[PDB]
Amino acid sequence: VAQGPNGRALAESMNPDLLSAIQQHISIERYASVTYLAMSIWCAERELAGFYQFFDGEAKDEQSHAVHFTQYLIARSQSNDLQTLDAPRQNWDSLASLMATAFQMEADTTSSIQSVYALAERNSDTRTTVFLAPLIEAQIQSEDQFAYLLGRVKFANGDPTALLVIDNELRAGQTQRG
Amino acid sequence: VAQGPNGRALAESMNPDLLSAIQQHISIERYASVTYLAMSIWCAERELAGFYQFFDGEAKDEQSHAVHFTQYLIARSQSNDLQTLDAPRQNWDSLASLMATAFQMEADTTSSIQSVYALAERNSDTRTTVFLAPLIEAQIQSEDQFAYLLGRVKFANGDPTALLVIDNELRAGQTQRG
Amino acid sequence: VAQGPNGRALAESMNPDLLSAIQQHISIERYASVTYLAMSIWCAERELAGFYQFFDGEAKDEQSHAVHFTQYLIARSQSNDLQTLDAPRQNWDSLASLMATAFQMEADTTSSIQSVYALAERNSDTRTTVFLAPLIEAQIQSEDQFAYLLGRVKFANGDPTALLVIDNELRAGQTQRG
Amino acid sequence: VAQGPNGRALAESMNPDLLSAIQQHISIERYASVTYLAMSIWCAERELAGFYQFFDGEAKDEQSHAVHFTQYLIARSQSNDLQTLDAPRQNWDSLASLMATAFQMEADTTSSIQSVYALAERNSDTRTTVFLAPLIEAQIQSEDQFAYLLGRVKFANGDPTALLVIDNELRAGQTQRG
Ligand SMILES: [Cl-]
Ligand SMILES: [Cl-]
Ligand SMILES: [Cl-]
Ligand SMILES: [Cl-]
Ligand SMILES: [Fe+3]
Ligand SMILES: [Fe+3]
Ligand SMILES: [Fe+3]
Ligand SMILES: [Fe+3]
Ligand SMILES: [Fe+3]
Ligand SMILES: [Fe+3]
Ligand SMILES: [Fe+3]
Ligand SMILES: [Fe+3]
Repeated sequence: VAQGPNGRALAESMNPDLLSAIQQHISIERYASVTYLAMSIWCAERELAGFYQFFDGEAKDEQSHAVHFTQYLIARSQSNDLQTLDAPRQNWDSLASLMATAFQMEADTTSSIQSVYALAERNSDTRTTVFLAPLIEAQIQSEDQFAYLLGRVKFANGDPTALLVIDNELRAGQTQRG
Repeated sequence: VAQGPNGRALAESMNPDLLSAIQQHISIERYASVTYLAMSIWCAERELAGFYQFFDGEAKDEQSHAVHFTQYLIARSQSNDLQTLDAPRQNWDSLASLMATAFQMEADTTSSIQSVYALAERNSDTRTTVFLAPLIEAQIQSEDQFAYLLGRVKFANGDPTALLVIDNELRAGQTQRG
Repeated sequence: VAQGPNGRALAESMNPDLLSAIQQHISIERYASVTYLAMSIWCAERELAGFYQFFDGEAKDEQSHAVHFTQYLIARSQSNDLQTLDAPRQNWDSLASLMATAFQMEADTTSSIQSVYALAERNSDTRTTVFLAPLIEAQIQSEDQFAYLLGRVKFANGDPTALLVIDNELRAGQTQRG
Repeated sequence: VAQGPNGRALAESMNPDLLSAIQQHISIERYASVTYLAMSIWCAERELAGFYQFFDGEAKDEQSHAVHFTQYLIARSQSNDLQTLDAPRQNWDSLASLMATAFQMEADTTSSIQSVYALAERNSDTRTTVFLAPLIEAQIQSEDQFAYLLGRVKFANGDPTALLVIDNELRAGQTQRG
């Protein structure tokens, strides 16, 4: 039995380029987490308590997703490399602009997973493509959800009354089409 | 004992014109079903999740109504003839215009039942007039319901804020006067 | 953020050939649904009440599968295009011949999904291949189930007594190997 | 306030021809009851215990239907006239022949109600047409049920094994398509 780079027994070696791609994807999820924290704060500063609660939860969930990837590297006997985390964006001119950034961040998270998937496919690392499939499935639902929240906020057309109604929906947990 | 056209024992023969009228009415209900599916999709595309849920349910209910008619033909030992189904309308300029089409479709469904009823009356097929009576009763309630939804949406006068409030009513199941 | 063809925020563009393939596959599932309805009627006309109940349920389930695909297109910000639906086959000389058509229809449904899968793979649309995987898994179970029902009916060798016994199995919900 | 022929206060006079038609229809239902009793006995004599139990129940139900009509005449302040009851048929060469007689008797019961309905319509006695409508509705279900039992017995094609299986269905209460 051989030992992997993190010292555990090695079931199958992993290409270094794929390892680097997974490590950078963990950074993407960690950055999405702190971005959602920054969004939760922006919303709290404007008394949008439902949006604040929603994004506070999204920040915790994104961190959980990042940790899920760290556990996969442990399972593959690969080293983790927790990286420097950039400061998030913290200023937006409107809730609609913030929700646009949130949607783009969710789509960019999926793009990063897709890139890891394609590299695993090129390397015939089917443990990794199988591992990623349910995460891509979850990303489809998150993209559908964030397109719903963004589109509903844009429908409000900047009317505070409509934005208060949507804020109360989010506080109640009404956060997707259902 | 004689055998009916579908091969079962025949309680009483049915005029071929009335049979054709029932078969075409089944098509009307099947078409209403796919129209409500198209409406549910249009609403989902615009994040009107309550209207989407409402019309998704109406599509299933209209299909159930169609199947109820197929069972009546079986009970009368008559052949069914499931027909080609036209593509539904799929584009509307506004929720108010969609709800107008929905109301007209419900009224047109009743008109079709009324036409079958009148033909059964002319043929003294009292099994069929008796069978249709509770369906007409249900259509009165559906017309009242769709006049309520259409009128409430028109009252909103295209204001997104009012339409979000009504959307949330429908998501909660608040879909008639009560 | 860009807008997709159905107007929602677009996470990732979809090749038009793949969109057309998904739209036509929705038609395949809708056609399977109305075919199972026609089969349920054929069975009811011959007092095969268990087969009638089974196919009545299969018709509703196939429609649900079609709607599941419409929701995926909404999630991808793609337009749906609900198509004209052909009339189903409605005449069979025997239950064995009907079950053969049912099996072939289930296998043909899988073939259609496989074709969409292959096209998504060629386009590196991993959202779609991931989305389709559990549906293919479900199709394996449906093919196993319909091979079981067809084979059990063929084992009966046209004996009414054996067909009544199997009919009662289906009424009781005994519809697969288990 | 006027008094009706049975001595009670009279809400609305009834044409004597319609009264006679209702009184003779009560005889039709009473005769159906004793016919089902005779059928239950024929089945018991051949150890078809499920068919015996089914027809024993049908005899009681048909009597209840007859009494329901006697109550309507009381409600209309009309006299009842309980008539001589013919002896039922008691001999059949086969279960299939008995079930054919049973189906014809059910259809003949509906025909009798239809004839009363048509006469009430000609006399504009809308109390009576309204009273009869749910009874015609129930007759549609009974005709569907007896076409199912007759057709299933004919499918057996005289095989004792198949007839034992159907007999056990009836004992279990499995008496319609469901
Ligand atoms: Cl805004
Ligand atoms: Cl509107
Ligand atoms: Cl067969
Ligand atoms: Cl027989
Ligand atoms: Fe994530
Ligand atoms: Fe995310
Ligand atoms: Fe309807
Ligand atoms: Fe309707
Ligand atoms: Fe399917
Ligand atoms: Fe299928
Ligand atoms: Fe009766
Ligand atoms: Fe009867």
